[PDB]
Amino acid sequence: SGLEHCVKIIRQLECSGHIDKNFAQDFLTWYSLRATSQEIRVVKDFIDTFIDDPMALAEQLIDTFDDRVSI
Repeated sequence: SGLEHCVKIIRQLECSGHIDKNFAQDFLTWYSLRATSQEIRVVKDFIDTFIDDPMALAEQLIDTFDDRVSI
């Protein structure tokens, strides 16, 4: 599922150190509970587009979603 895939990549980014623990946890909480269906589609598109570049993915996820994710 979309969530399983999202968790796998987010854990990878955290383990690689491209995102921190707090962002990883906030992001997954947000993605699974608060993200609209349209936002979920955007996350999936980001993940697909940046598949070859985890650092770029991380930076884009932070830039785009940090405000919505962190509270």
